Amino acid sequence: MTTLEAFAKARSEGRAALIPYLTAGFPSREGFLQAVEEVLPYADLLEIGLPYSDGPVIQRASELALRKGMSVQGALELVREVRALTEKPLFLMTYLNPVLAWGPERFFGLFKQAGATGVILPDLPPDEDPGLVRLAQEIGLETVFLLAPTSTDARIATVVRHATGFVYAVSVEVKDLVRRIKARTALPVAVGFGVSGKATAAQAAVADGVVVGSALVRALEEGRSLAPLLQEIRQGLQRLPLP
Repeated sequence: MTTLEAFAKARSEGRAALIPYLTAGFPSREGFLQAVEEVLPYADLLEIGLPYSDGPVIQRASELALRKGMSVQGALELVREVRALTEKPLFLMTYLNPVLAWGPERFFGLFKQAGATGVILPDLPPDEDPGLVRLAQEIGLETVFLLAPTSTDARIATVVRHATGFVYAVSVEVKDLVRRIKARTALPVAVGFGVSGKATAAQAAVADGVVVGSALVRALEEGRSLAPLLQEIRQGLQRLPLP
């Protein structure tokens, strides 16, 4: 199930893909693995975050995961164990600092080896280091880059020529942003707008995919079942002159 196939399946079913995002090792290593099991039935693709020292909800999750010993090596084994559970696309979200510490070629090589389909690099404007981007892609990883509501048409054009797998629009109104990105690329467009239930999901349903991250941190923090929450979101992702 390639990334493209995952998005296509959701579209053929008349819904935006649901992309759970879980921070590796949060609330604990075992807690993370159990969360993975609970969200898989709702996942078209899965995002796994690599905890890093430097919104507040995700920062909280990364903080605790780190306090409990999560590391790059710990995340690599977790990616392997998640890959053993599913054939679905798995994307590792990581800031650049840890990648530079391990060495890009080694870092990307290890995660590709571990079973990752690609990486999401939030703090790397692809146009600023195409060499690094090509390195990850040559290794076999899809590379997702970010766009924000402030992105000009030129910056959308610039980012979509480096992104593979999908492009991610984050608002740390959805229809307008999705329209402007889709006008410049056929790549699937995923959005992150703090979706937490049916109503908010319905507003984001226009996107090819919707990431659910902060809402899961809260559910995990409060010790609540994840299925009810994801079910409400799934139901909202199902699709129905101005001056």
